[PDB]
Amino acid sequence: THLTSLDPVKQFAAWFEEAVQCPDIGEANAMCLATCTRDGKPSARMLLLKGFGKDGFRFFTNFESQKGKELDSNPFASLVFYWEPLNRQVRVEGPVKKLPEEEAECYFHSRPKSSQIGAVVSHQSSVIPDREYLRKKNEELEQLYQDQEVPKPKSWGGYVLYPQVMEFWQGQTNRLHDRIVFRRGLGPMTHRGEEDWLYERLAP
Amino acid sequence: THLTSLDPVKQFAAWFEEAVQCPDIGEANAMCLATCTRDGKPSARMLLLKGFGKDGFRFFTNFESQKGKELDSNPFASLVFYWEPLNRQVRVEGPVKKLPEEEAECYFHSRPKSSQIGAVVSHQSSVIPDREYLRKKNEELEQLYQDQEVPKPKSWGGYVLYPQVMEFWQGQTNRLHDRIVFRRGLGPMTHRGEEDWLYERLAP
Ligand SMILES: Cc1cc2nc3c(=O)[nH]c(=O)nc-3n(C[C@H](O)[C@H](O)[C@H](O)COP(=O)(O)O)c2cc1C
Ligand SMILES: Cc1cc2nc3c(=O)[nH]c(=O)nc-3n(C[C@H](O)[C@H](O)[C@H](O)COP(=O)(O)O)c2cc1C
Repeated sequence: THLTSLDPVKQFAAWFEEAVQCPDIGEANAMCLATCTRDGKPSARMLLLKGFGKDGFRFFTNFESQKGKELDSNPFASLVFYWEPLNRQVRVEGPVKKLPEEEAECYFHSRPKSSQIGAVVSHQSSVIPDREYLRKKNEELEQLYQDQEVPKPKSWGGYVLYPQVMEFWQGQTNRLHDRIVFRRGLGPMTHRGEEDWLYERLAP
Repeated sequence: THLTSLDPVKQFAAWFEEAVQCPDIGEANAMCLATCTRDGKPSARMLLLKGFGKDGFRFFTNFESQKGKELDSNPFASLVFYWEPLNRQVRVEGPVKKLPEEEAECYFHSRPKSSQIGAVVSHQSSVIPDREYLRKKNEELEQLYQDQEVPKPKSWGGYVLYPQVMEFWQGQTNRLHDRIVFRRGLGPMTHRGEEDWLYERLAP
């Protein structure tokens, strides 16, 4: 194996720490979120991990965006972390729950005022006429919210992905990449991890 | 807009060139491929772009892997290119066609012998007992194929994604990210690109 922990959330923590300390990785928490329609049309985009633990992986967005519409209709997702300078990939699959509105509100107000105003101004993924449109509306909302709290948009909040599958991939120069996959659940190549996790090695 | 071309495949080419010339990007052709089951369970993983043009985006894999099973069942995919040092993202969505077997064979034999043997040895995403298993089988196949052509596995080949949607995202320090989305297909904020493409600007 060559693992730090047989709890894959703690293995993730170990790798995440190493990615944060790597000077050649800009945002260690950048990840690709894949969603799809119930009818099976996939979509995917980058966003930032904003909290993780036993309960899973947290991220925030406008619920009226493509990703929010798909998660609300079809609450299953996949994440990919790719840390090229360390030749490492982490894949996560699992169901998603929307975060309580109180938790989203508290998180929203912990962010810089410019980010809060950014969320108000931008109906994420709606059509706009040009660049200047955005700059102008942002400055008008800056005026509106001088010395005042910015309210969280009704359409803004978070989700938590509860992991059911987690794969750790370490690339190798000889092409025989190390892949260790954890799944929640015995064959001779299948092994018991912590809690209800099982793990096995996969061919690259 | 701030674009090089209103054909989004040529816009992609322009950005791809800039990513290749960036010394802080290791593999400019690394991309995240999102697929899903017909029933709407998404999955996603990194792989390499291996050709692109008017017909679309080409990639190669074992058809018996998760991605191959999903594409064969449900031939729709999404790609994400993320070039952190340039603060750029490209998203592509479209249908997939499997490449002709003759084209796959010719491509397979153009690769280094070690890569060809790697494809034979590794039933991608099947379970294996340990690291040494892989090293040993690789060396045995090296013996078998000394001074001899390696046959392409029946289960190995490629796919081409024909783009229907392409988004170009340029991150900005002020958070008002530039997003220009091209779709194949008139509102006042929707514009004609080349061929059957339309484009518009989206809120970040
Ligand atoms: C590094 C990076 C991080 C991002 N983080 C987020 C985020 O944390 N939340 C978010 O809503 N969008 C984020 N985006 C923007 C998304 O790529 C996307 O433009 C947006 O969320 C709309 O996606 P959708 O239309 O597919 O739902 C990020 C983009 C980049 C490049
Ligand atoms: C940078 C990078 C490039 C990769 N390129 C490929 C590839 O080109 N073809 C491929 O089959 N797997 C590639 N992989 C491995 C995939 O991440 C994955 O392990 C494998 O294809 C099996 O995926 P699946 O089980 O989801 O189908 C790559 C991994 C990394 C980190």
